[PDB]
This record gives sequence, structure tokens and C-alpha cells, in this order.
Amino acid sequence: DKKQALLEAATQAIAQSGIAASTAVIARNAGVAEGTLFRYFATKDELINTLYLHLKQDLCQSMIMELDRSITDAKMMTRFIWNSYISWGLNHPARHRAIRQLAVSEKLTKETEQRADDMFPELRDLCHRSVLMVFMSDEYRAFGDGLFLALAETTMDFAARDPARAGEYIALGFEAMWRALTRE
Amino acid sequence: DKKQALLEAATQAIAQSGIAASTAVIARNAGVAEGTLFRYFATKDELINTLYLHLKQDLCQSMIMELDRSITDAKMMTRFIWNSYISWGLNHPARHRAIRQLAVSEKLTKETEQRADDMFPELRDLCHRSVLMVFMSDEYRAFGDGLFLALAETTMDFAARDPARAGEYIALGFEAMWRALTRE
Ligand SMILES: C[C@H](CCC(=O)O)[C@H]1CC[C@H]2[C@@H]3[C@H](O)C[C@@H]4C[C@H](O)CC[C@]4(C)[C@H]3CC[C@]12C
Ligand SMILES: C[C@H](CCC(=O)O)[C@H]1CC[C@H]2[C@@H]3[C@H](O)C[C@@H]4C[C@H](O)CC[C@]4(C)[C@H]3CC[C@]12C
Repeated sequence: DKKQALLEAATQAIAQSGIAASTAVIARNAGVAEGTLFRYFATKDELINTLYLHLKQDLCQSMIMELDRSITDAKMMTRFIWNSYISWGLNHPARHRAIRQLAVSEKLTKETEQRADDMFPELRDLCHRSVLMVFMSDEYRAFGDGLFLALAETTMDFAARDPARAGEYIALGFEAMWRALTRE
Repeated sequence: DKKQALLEAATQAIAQSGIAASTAVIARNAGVAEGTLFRYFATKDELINTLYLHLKQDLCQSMIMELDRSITDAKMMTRFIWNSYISWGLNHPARHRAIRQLAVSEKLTKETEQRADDMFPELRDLCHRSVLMVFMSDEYRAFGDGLFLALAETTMDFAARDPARAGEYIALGFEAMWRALTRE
């Protein structure tokens, strides 16, 4: 209960304010004592990592349910994964806004990145993963994650504002993302 | 004086708040009466269009000064234009933030788009323009402008936060933009 309420309140606050959002704000919006928040997350760094994992789990659970694992072709599988990301963020704009800030925050621990993958094996190799961002040195993976998230946010913005052409924006954004972030 | 002060104050407000920013806020921050602001811009729509042109002039004046017109190769010329855009936005983050919101606002008049080009012929054909976004139907030009601006903002974000690798981010972002938004 209170853990879920705190994570939901942290999601809204960071979506609105960035990793800077105050624990006090988060605690009151969750209707708990700030000391109670520290019982769940002793530090802002811990809240960042725990919240990132929470949102990442939610997102990937969404992707798992839309995925058809017959599909082996990487581009097609990647299109489906994109479309599920755009859907997720249109359904949950604060989750997207929060995860975008978390993803590029530089407070994510190697432990946490590790923890993400271990929690959804299905994504590792029911796609055969990647071609996406393989060309980049390790140091620039964060930047490529930022580029992906930038493209996706724009695609969301336009689809939300002009729903009659949502599929068109999604398809154009996909093609942009894929050309940006792959090599043949 | 007062026109320039109002345009500067509108730039900060929209960068912070979006096309929604209030004229009252803009007028006080410019230290003029709100009725005085209406003498310069009778409507928020007019302020949007006049401000967009103001920022667009500033940006393109920057580009004109960095441009070497010996360069005929479109990709190289486009790289230079990108690098000058990234520089401009790092030098003037509110100008970038404001122009990004204006560019996609749907309040820009055909008259204004017309007015932009007429004001800088040098950009029309000392580059031979485009290859950029030529593939898109007219209805999606705004979306492609949004994609460009999304890529550029990210490239700025990373260059500002990690100046030691600024050129690297700029070059990677360029290549992403160019692959997204051209076809051979
Ligand atoms: C699951 C697929 C990999 C499969 C493929 O390339 O086909 C990942 C490839 C790019 C990732 C996304 C990309 O790295 C940007 C974000 C990074 C953030 O840490 C997680 C959410 C992200 C939005 C993330 C979610 C997982 C995908 C969408
Ligand atoms: C001047 C060059 C065209 C030349 C070329 O393709 O080599 C334009 C191609 C893309 C444009 C940019 C792109 O359309 C996105 C923004 C749109 C906004 O209305 C003006 C600023 C913009 C940031 C704009 C400024 C002019 C360039 C940078």
C-alpha cells in the first residue's frame, strides 16, 4: 500500500520537477510522514533507483503482453516494441516523463541496470535483442537512450495532439528512430 | 528599447511556461504596463508570431556568420548548420526552449513562415537547401521540425552536462539527425 502510494507520488513529482523533487512533497502527496518515506527509501539516490526499476518493470510488463514471439525479424520486433512504448507513454504520461529523467540521471547504479535485465529474461532472447545502438561505445549508451526517449516523446506529443493521424506519427517516428540508432 | 525588452521577457516566459505564459507576467518582467504590451502585440497569437520571427532572425544571423559558402556538399553544409544550432542553443538556452515551443505551436501563420525566408535569402541558395525532410508530405513538416528540435535538445543537454565530450555528442547527434531526416 504505502510503498505503491509513495512510488506513485514520486512518479508524479519527478515528471513535474525532475530528480530534484523533494521527499517532503512526495511524502505528503502519498499521505505519509517524511520519516516514513525514509523507511522505504533512505536516500534520494535510493528512491531514484527503486523508482526507475518500478517504472521499468511496468513498461516491460506492457511490452511482454503486446509481443508476438513468432516474430524473429529484428526490425519488425523493434517496431512492435516502439509501438508499445508509445502506447505506454500516452496511457501514462507521467510514467514516461519520470522514466525519461531517471534514465539519463547519472544516479542509476550498475547494480540497478543489472537488476532490470534479470527481472525480464523474456526481452533478452525472445527478440534476439538489439541491432539497436550496438554501434555506440559504452560511454554513449546513455546518450543513445536519450535520443530514443527524445524521439518517442515527440511522437507521443504529436499523436496526443492529433489523434486522427496517430498511427502516421508513430510510423514516421519509428523510421526516424530506427535509422538514427541502427546500422546494417 | 521596450520592444526588445518585451521580446526578451516573452522569451524567458515561454521557455519556462510554454505558449500559455501570461502577458501580465511578460509585461511586468519587461517593466511596462500590460496595456503597453498590447500596443506592441495586441494578441497572444501576434506575440507568438512576432517572437518566433525575432528568434528565428537571431538564430539565422548566427548561422550566416559561421557559414563558409565555398562548401557545396549538402551533408557538410548541413553539419555546419547543425553545429551552429547546437552552439546557439547552448549560448542561449531560453531562446532555444522558446523557439522549440513556438515552432510546433500551430499558431504560426502562413504569412509568418513566408516572412522567415524573405528575411534571409542567404540560406535559400548558398546551400542549395534541403535534402532535409524532403521525403515528408507537407502535413508532417511540423513533426519533422519537432524531431529535429528533439534531437538537438538532447545533444545540447549532454554537451552542457559533459563538456569534455561536447564534440562527440554533437557529431553523434548530427549523424542521428541526418539519418532520421534524409533519404539518398
Ligand atoms: C526492449 C528493447 C530491445 C529490443 C530491440 O532492439 O528490438 C529496448 C531497446 C531500447 C530500449 C529503451 C531505450 O534504451 C530507452 C529507455 C532507457 C530506459 O533506461 C528504459 C526505458 C527505455 C525506453 C528502454 C526500454 C527497452 C528498449 C525499448
Ligand atoms: C537552414 C537549414 C536548411 C539547410 C540544409 O538542409 O542544409 C534548416 C533545415 C532545418 C531547419 C530547422 C528545423 O526546421 C527545425 C526548427 C524549425 C523552426 O521553425 C526554426 C528553427 C529550426 C531549428 C530550423 C532552422 C533552419 C534549419 C536548420
